Amino acid sequence: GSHMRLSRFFLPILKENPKEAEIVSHRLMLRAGMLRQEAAGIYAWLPLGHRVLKKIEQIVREEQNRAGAIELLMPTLQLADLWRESGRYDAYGPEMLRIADRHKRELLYGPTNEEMITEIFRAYIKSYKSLPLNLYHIQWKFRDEQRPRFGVMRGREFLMKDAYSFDVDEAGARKSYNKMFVAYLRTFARMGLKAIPMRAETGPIGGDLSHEFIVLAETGESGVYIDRDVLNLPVPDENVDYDGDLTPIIKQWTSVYAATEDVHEPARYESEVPEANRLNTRGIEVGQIFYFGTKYSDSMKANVTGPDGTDAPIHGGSYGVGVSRLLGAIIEACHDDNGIIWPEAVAPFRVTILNLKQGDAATDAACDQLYRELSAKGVDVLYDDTDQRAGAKFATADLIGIPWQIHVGPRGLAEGKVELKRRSDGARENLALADVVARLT
Amino acid sequence: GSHMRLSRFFLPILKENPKEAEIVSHRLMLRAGMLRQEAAGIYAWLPLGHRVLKKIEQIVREEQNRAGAIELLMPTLQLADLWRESGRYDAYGPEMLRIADRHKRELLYGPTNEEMITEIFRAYIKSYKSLPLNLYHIQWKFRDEQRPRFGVMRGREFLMKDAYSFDVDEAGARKSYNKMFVAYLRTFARMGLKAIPMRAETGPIGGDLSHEFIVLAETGESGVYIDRDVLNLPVPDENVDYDGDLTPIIKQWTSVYAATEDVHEPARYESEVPEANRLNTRGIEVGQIFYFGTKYSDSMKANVTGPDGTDAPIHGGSYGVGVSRLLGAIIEACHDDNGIIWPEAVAPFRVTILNLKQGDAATDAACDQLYRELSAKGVDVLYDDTDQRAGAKFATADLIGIPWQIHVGPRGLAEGKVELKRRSDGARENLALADVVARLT
Ligand SMILES: Nc1ncnc2c1ncn2[C@@H]1O[C@H](COP(=O)(O)OP(=O)(O)OP(=O)(O)O)[C@@H](O)[C@H]1O
Ligand SMILES: Nc1ncnc2c1ncn2[C@@H]1O[C@H](COP(=O)(O)OP(=O)(O)OP(=O)(O)O)[C@@H](O)[C@H]1O
Ligand SMILES: [Mg+2]
Ligand SMILES: [Mg+2]
Ligand SMILES: [Mg+2]
Ligand SMILES: [Mg+2]
Ligand SMILES: [Mg+2]
Ligand SMILES: [Mg+2]
Repeated sequence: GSHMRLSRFFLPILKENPKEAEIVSHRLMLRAGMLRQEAAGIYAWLPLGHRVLKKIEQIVREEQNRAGAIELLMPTLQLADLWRESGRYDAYGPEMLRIADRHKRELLYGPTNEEMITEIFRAYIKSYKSLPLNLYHIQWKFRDEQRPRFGVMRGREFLMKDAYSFDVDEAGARKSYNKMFVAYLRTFARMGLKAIPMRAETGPIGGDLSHEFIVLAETGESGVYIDRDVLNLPVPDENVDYDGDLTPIIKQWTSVYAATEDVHEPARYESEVPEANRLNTRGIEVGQIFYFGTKYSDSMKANVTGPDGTDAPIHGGSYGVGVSRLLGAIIEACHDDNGIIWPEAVAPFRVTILNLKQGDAATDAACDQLYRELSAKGVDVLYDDTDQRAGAKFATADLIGIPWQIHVGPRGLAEGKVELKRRSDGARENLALADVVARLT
Repeated sequence: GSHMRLSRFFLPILKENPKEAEIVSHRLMLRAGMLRQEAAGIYAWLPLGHRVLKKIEQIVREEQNRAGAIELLMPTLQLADLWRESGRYDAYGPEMLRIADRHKRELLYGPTNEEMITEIFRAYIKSYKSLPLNLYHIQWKFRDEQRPRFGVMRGREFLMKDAYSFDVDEAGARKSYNKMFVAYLRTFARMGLKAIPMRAETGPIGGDLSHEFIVLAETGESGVYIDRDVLNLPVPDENVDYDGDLTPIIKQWTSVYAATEDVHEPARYESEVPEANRLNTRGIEVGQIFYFGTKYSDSMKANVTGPDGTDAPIHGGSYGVGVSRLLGAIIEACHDDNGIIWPEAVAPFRVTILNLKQGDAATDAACDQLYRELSAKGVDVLYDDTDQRAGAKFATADLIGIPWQIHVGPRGLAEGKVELKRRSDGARENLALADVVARLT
């Protein structure tokens, strides 16, 4: 149970709305002391920013591990020669940040890792009985985005969990796809989000193994066309069996129309969605699952021996979650006039203690008591022990979006009561200060 | 309890001592399926290697936090404008990896973060009442080492925990320095190491505020002179009070002679250290604590308003732990002829189950029983369920360094017994199946 006293913390709250911020999420992240811009599209994560980033990572890691994925780490710097093997060194484009070392060797900050994971695989895996296999990392990306914008939403240095699956053939690769589908539905649900999987841009051989997970939002870049029925589908629980038939689940999700603007078909839209359920809106892309087949295993020669002594290129898929983008996305969906409203699973703290008369021996002594008690019980607690006046303590607390507040002061406390305020709806309640620890654990 | 079955893992064991490896720790990291080179000094962390790196990381973090330091995350790329402020852009030398983006703007992959952290601080901290403040992060660094060597021990892309303290004056900085001294003693102790605080090279302006923490090894790059009594000093428990006087803790560690080749004075060593106690050997620097006073605050005009009423530049110190170097150091100190011997705090798994007849209906059943039950009770458990023969399962288990092994074969289970083997000393015990969990739990 992680714990902090605000006076022992670094949380530089901003009084005014920063003029460089064009949207809510960006604006609130700067003002809640979560983020500092160091270059265009390149940010430092200040303490509170960091805590939520780490909460999000964990959830992503857990749902990857539940689905069978195995975690590694690839370096951020990759050699160009590896990318020359695939064709992509020159076909990728200006988004690639190329680097020369002291010896003039050609490097590049990885924008993605298809070549490097196929290179690691082909070194060690030679048989079909190793497969399916899915390896992932959570690692910093660099895309030299032409016009960085919207804070974490479109940065240059960003965090992606990217996972890549290896299979004998398409049929199997499809099984690997379906695992990730379900893992992603659960990943986003756990963050308080309805990230709807939409049919997305496929490659040249087309087919149907490309989806984008899109959080609905007027201020998003993706144009989207859905049947509203999609927004009410049930999400698999933690006990979903990842070795079984996942088809009946996927079919639930893929049976209602949901296409991005890239693959939308207006004829097919009408003749499938009732005008009643048609929503043409937009959203924020928080992940993407994509089957690529033998695109890298062909040119880089990643083969295995099949179940008939025969050598063939493996079939691949890639799966990406925008981990840092997600802080932006979550704030868009979870805010009000007074600031952030974190889902509990991602909040940097679960509870903040507001001393409403700092120094005063009765309130200080009660706030110390409540602090170490909740602290010792496993609860993530922030104790606002600063010199600030009450109204400032309230405003800061509402702003940084901590799920629950405990209001402690001379009025209620020198009478044996504290106040518990839920951030989500503003629900107030009075409790004896002995009973409140129990309420939260 | 982060549990895994070896049939569903990625652990590419290597039969033959790789030719590229010059020292034990690099050889075993490769053999044990922990590491894979992608360029000189740049490595992918394979699943078992990554798990160790994360354990080390968490220990480092927990100990920084206990001492009161506050975690953020600075980006890997920094502006050259930033380093021109300090003068260090052109002074740092050819280890700095310079990068030009698409708009011709000048960046670098940061080799250290003193300018960046002084820039964050100066944007926000204006008064001495915000001090002392320690901000730190665990981030990937690049240093274009002249000769990358010794695997992870001298990489180019490497992980460091770097902390940076801010204080009003020199007196206050020494206090910040002492907390990190104590935190480093605790950090390295928890890793099963004797990293010794040696007096190290000081800045141009002299003094007694530089210490390298060095784990002795015949083979290391650092030349060290010690009083052997230093190896037996006590390491403060976790209830050490950081807000109080740490001097008597520091004075116990500084009173025995210990110095690196660069500050060693033979005359003073002859005088202070009894002939029998004298020891001149090598070791691996795993950490450094360092005071730089006003070095960055001066050039970058990062002042606070003091208690006397007036403006003055802050005093700083930097404290670095080689997180990734630490896997090489631990293996050097903790191995035998059979492979790695992980201290259990940094070990990738706590117990490995070895099934000695794979497919035997009876022993499969007992292994699963054991696997699932050790999961549920908290234990990092590997179940080697592979189609290997016993002699191979012992060899891999020994090699990868897992602290405990449970040997399970048809013989012992007919008597309702199993073996528990300790990797470190080869201790073994024969006991009831129904009893093995309780010892481990
Ligand atoms: N510049 C960026 N900043 C932050 N997150 C990003 C960025 N680029 C991609 N992401 C995240 O990475 C995920 C997977 O990466 P992918 O390469 O599929 O993105 P993309 O299709 O190039 O994104 P976009 O179309 O937004 O530029 C995306 O779904 C998104 O959540
Ligand atoms: N090239 C490297 N590879 C791995 N770890 C390193 C490397 N350089 C530094 N470190 C780690 O970071 C810590 C602090 O960094 P610092 O800049 O003080 O190292 P340094 O003086 O450059 O040491 P070295 O003499 O090893 O180059 C070091 O104690 C070491 O453990
Ligand atoms: Mg893009
Ligand atoms: Mg896209
Ligand atoms: Mg995409
Ligand atoms: Mg060096
Ligand atoms: Mg050094
Ligand atoms: Mg050093």
